[PDB]
Amino acid sequence: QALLRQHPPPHQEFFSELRECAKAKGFFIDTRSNKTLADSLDNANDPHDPIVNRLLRSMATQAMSNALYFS
RNA sequence: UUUUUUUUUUUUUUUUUUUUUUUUUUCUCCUCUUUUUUUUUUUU
Repeated sequence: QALLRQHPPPHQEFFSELRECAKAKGFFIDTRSNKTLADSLDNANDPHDPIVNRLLRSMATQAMSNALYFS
């Protein structure tokens, strides 16, 4: 008896086009764990432009799952 | 030196009654365009 808040893991398909565009300018990423997701993200820092990080994490933020309550 | 007479303002009053807002039409009718539908997160 309580009420908790979950984020069940995502699946590859919202990542597919993401990976595509990562596979368009340089960056190699992989999808096996939120640890290595976040790591292989935060390193990629395109030198001659600022928008890249914002934009990439924002399409990443169009990918993922939901947060809903349960007893 | 000029007398006498020719009516006037309809009579009547001591009758019972058990309803009720309104009121009566007008037909079927092509909604145009990046999408699956996004979604955690924190500061109110």
